[PDB]
Amino acid sequence: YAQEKQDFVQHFSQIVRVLTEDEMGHPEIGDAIARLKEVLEYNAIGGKYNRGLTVVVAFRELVEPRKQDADSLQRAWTVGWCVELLQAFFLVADDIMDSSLTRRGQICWYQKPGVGLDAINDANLLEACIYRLLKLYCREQPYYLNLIELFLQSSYQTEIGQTLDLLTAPQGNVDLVRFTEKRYKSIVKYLTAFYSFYLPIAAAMYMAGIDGEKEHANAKKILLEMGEFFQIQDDYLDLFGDPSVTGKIGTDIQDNKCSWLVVQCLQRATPEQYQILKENYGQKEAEKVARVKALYEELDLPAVFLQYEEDSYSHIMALIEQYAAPLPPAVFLGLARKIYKRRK
Amino acid sequence: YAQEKQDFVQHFSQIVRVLTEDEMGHPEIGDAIARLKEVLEYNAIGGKYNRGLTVVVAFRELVEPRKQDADSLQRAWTVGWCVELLQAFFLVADDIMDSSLTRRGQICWYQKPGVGLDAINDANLLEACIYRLLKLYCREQPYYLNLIELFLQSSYQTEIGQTLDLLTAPQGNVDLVRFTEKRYKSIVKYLTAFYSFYLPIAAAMYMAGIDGEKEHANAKKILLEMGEFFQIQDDYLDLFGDPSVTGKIGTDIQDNKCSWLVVQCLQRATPEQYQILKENYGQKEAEKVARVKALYEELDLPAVFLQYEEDSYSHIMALIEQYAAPLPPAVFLGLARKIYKRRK
Ligand SMILES: O=P(O)(O)C(O)(Cc1cccnc1)P(=O)(O)O
Ligand SMILES: O=P(O)(O)C(O)(Cc1cccnc1)P(=O)(O)O
Ligand SMILES: C=C(C)CCOP(=O)(O)OP(=O)(O)O
Ligand SMILES: C=C(C)CCOP(=O)(O)OP(=O)(O)O
Ligand SMILES: [Mg+2]
Ligand SMILES: [Mg+2]
Ligand SMILES: [Mg+2]
Ligand SMILES: [Mg+2]
Ligand SMILES: [Mg+2]
Ligand SMILES: [Mg+2]
Repeated sequence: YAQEKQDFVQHFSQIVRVLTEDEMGHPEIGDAIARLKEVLEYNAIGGKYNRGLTVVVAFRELVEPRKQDADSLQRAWTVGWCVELLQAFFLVADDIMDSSLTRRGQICWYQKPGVGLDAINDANLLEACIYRLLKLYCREQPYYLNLIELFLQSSYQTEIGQTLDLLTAPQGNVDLVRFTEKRYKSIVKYLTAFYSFYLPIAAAMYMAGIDGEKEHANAKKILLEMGEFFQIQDDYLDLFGDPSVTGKIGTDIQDNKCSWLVVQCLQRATPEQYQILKENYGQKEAEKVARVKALYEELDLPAVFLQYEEDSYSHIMALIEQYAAPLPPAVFLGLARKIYKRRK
Repeated sequence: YAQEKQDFVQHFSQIVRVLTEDEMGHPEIGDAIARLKEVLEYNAIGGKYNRGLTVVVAFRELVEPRKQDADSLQRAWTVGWCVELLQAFFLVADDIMDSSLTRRGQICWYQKPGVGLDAINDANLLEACIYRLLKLYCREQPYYLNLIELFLQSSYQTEIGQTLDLLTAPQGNVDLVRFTEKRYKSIVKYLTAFYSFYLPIAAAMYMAGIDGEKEHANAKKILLEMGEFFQIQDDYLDLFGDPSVTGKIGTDIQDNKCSWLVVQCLQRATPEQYQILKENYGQKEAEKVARVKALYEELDLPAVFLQYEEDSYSHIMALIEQYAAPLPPAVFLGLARKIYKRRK
């Protein structure tokens, strides 16, 4: 797996080179292009590259090796990097809105001295780079428009998910009544499940020439369920994770977020425990945040998570057995293995 | 002209209706859709609608009236509203980054209590709505991909212009040496000239089936020059404009912006006057901002602007005479008339 990763990261230098080549033809925007490189180098590198690697691995498993030529394989890891750019755009913006401190083992881009809210445009430039690369490498391809629409839809989906997340998590207002299982499943479906799990497999499918409605609908049933689990896992790691491993500091309690943990807490809270949560949740005070963590540990939520993860993996495996065909089960199995029991 | 405007604004209620119809099929995202309507109602309404109206007026002048059917005309004002959505996205984001107080006669969306930096996602949703409308009304059209790429390119262009603007205007740092005419022309070309003047005429050209490289290149020569003047006019109105008319408070001096006014000031400043500008520019202090305004008025920059506007209009008119053909000169003349001597 570490060999798959290294080949993918080795292509980033050319991705930057092609995206910052504009300085030759237009020396006037030289500084802007130099800032884009700085934004690319900081915000697209450091992660696990699960989405980008999924595009590359799913492409090799869906396309016949006699068809996988040098150009065809370059297009596959360029689209992989396009998904990594979509990730970069989403995270730079989300770290501002969530008032987060760290990302991928370093300070958040907006928290850097000399950046600040300029990071909003930087996030937008990262998004702009997807369509630049799609045009430079896939314009003459039959799946060109299908990939453009798939990335556009992925953006709208996450942004609607982001609207739901932000409306359920108001700063200064107690929203315990909206923290339900039905609300949670609606948020994470749009917010994470589509771009993190459906988008990479669907992009590799369109590139393989699998554009069928039924085929895409079947992959979606598995992948949207995989995405729900991945977000539940991220919600657990925000509180019970190790920041040296995760590369980020948790803010869900301070930010009044509709975390899977608070949904589970409210399902098992006594009237007394509900007031402890009402009085201490969604506030900046360290002592208040510590009080909520103590209640989660008291309701044995880390073990509730361990049981969920076991039942969830068995459900996703049952979904692979039901809907994988005619695609190789390894397509969905490889991604499932890379996220199950994850600590990063 | 006021009759052209009223018909265009009357179509906004249907634009909202089609974009917020998702609540029927998906009641789970109801609140998110309700927030999108609130974002659309606040941020896409209030302006002069020059870009949206340009798409509609240029379409009727380029397409034969026997071909202008009910569906064909609906597609024209939908693409007009798509340009107004691109404007909304840019302004919501720019008002955060510029730390502006008002927009279109009301408080900035991000300055609204309960909104704040959530406005970043709201800006992104406005951008998402362009491609939603392009898909719902122009997917079966021969110019579909051409319009998608034209809006994508318009975004990258403005965002690169925005990178240049923000890098030349650092908070806390004296950047008088970079405030040159060559730097100014580079910023506003990418930042404003492409999306505000080229994008509306080019979209109406593609819809009329005029996709020729030479035809688009010729319109670009006129329109990019028109855009340079429009930004110069906006830079003048930031200081010498009336906020009841403009609907916005100026921040260029406080924000250390490479304004056309500071470029002209530095070209006419004595060594003594240069130090007055160096000591008082780019700071929040009201007295410091007032000192810079006094120097501009002392160098007679409002009259320097009046002479520029006269020479600029004659240059753009000469460009219409050179490059309008085979397009009707009214296409470029109508837009020129709507921005020349502007106070809004
Ligand atoms: O990495 P983070 O900040 O923990 C997160 O997962 C980031 C994110 C951004 C956009 C879409 N989905 C997740 P969040 O939702 O704020 O918990
Ligand atoms: O409306 P504003 O804020 O005066 C402006 O024109 C807004 C704007 C946003 C995006 C592109 N071009 C202009 P700016 O450049 O900040 O002076
Ligand atoms: C969808 C959510 C959970 C955001 C972060 O995802 P990752 O955990 O995949 O972050 P990176 O690997 O890209 O750094
Ligand atoms: C390109 C710049 C100068 C931003 C504002 O343009 P407008 O003056 O056209 O603003 P609205 O009419 O859309 O409100
Ligand atoms: Mg976050
Ligand atoms: Mg978030
Ligand atoms: Mg999280
Ligand atoms: Mg501004
Ligand atoms: Mg600005
Ligand atoms: Mg201005």
